[PDB]
Amino acid sequence: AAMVLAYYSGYAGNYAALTRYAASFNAVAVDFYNITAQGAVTGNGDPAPNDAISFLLGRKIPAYGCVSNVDGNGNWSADIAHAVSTSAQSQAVANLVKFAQDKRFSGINVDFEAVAQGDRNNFSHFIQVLGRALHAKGLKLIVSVPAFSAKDENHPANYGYDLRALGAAADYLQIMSYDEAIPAWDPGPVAGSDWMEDDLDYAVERVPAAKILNGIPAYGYDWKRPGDGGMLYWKDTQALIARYGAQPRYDAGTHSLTFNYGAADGSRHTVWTENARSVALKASLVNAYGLGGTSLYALGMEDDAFWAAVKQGLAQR
Ligand SMILES: [Cl-]
Repeated sequence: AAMVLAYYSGYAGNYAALTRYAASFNAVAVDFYNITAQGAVTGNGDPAPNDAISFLLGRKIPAYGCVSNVDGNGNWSADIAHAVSTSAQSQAVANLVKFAQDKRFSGINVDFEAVAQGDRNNFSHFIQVLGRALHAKGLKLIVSVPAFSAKDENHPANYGYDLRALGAAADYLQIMSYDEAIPAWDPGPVAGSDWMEDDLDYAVERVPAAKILNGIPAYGYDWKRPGDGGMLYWKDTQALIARYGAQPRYDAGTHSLTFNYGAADGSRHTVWTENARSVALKASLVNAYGLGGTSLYALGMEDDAFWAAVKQGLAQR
């Protein structure tokens, strides 16, 4: 009975995908909300997703309010995470609980990114208190965390996340096992299976596996050159291959698809993305590790073959 958590966020085609694929996922993170440094939950600038929430209630699909520490400029804010975890903790915890109640959410997904390394224990404590408060009301807690293994656990980007502590408090950790490479960096696998398995080994040693969700992207990246690239949605991969007549290579060691092409401006692009084999493989890791399930980022980027591959992999024993 694996959880199959879809992300409903600010992307074109989101609602069409939510409704088209509602037999494929069985929980949704409704990524429409921010929290302030005073602990108040707000909208994120996009229209309130009240239609999506109503749809999910009618389908009996659990919905989680996904709340981010994003400031008024649209930037991840270490300061907001610090404040919520310390001075505004009591307000934030109560407000998150009431927010879930008000919206008829089944729980909260805390998506706090750029947590400062100095806030490791503060953030763990916030999640402990929040988990107890949600549980006291029959609600659940999912915490989204960056994906890493021991070699990088002390990196400034990762040390704020104590998986052992977070996993003991939350119902699930949503391990963001994607963005292994990003446009700002050198080209490479975005969700390589070797890296993912290292990350999952690290997580399940520290957290009961049934409380872990892995993460599978419905996208890859297209680099013009290192540091210069853009997102390529799953649904657009085949058209791009066809536009340039590219011959894609399956990298078996990382279960990732790559290809190159020469653009009209003379640059040689490099794409790393997924195919059906790689998505099924990454979903099959739920059974290989005894995970609680998987998470897919995000609705609106995909087509029917993406969800067919997720289904196939989840059924692989
Ligand atoms: Cl980037």
